Amino acid sequence: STGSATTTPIDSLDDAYITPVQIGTPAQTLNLDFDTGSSDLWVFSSETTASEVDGQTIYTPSKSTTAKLLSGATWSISYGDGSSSSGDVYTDTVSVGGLTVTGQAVESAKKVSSSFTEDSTIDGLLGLAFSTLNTVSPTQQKTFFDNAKASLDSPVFTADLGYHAPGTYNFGFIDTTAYTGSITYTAVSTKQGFWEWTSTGYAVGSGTFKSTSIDGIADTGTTLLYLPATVVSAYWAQVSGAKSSSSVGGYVFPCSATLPSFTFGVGSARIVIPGDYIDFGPISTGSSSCFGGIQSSAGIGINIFGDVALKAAFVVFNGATTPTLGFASK
Repeated sequence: STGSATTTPIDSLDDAYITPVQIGTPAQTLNLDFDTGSSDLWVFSSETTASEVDGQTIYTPSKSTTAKLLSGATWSISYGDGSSSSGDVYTDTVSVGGLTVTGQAVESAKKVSSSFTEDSTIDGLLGLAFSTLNTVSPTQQKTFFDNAKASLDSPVFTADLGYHAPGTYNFGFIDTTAYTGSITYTAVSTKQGFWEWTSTGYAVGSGTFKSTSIDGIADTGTTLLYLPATVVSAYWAQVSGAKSSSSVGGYVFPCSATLPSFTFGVGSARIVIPGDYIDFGPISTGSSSCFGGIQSSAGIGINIFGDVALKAAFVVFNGATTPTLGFASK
């Protein structure tokens, strides 16, 4: 089997992407944030504290003939940005782009933090990291991909995120029309539960490539590119007036700037992030200070190849017995 679903930016900045997901019988379609940096499929629901729902579409398990309470199971998750959610668990039928999993754990939120409430466009998350990170207790649950894998034509999914445009998540096949040149594959460590890999270096604009190992994670659920302070300083030094602002929470730059590109290495291959992808717009409405899309990972504890990086590539998440990651230009 295979599946193919379009993923759409939630706003004009590509802050996140939503993908429609069918849950239950008859189908309830919710727009979920596919997150290769976590491993829980959770939804706003009929159980979510009413004051914490503001415009989201909810899953109502009592209206699904295939929903079953997973008795005694609870979940609770905290994300890198400080947001969180928690609740109980149902199993139900879940379909993405025509690919169906029966008995998928659907984590029903009883509580969500303010960042989730405030984002009316995101009805929940669909985790695509390794199932070892799943938070369900006392019986850990599998991701949608893990459950689907055996049925897939090939044990893979791909992320093809758009810049200010829709893109695609495919399951079970590689669309050879969706990228240019060849795919370069690179080793993955699953030791921390992430799609963790080592970039071979970087360049700023038309500058020379610096060969240096940068361990980080491929994370579709993180908006920006978070890299070591040395790398980030070298980038922003090429933008007149750019500076790190403790009050704003990162590097800012004059909105009048033309940003240089940023290149990262994948083995001997190179992925180029155009300068425009690194512009996250005014820090506050009408400001002439703009927020940068490359930020320091110092104090996160891990480097994160988030959407800014991934959307410059066609990315293969290879879940074969020894997982790997593939990157191609597009």
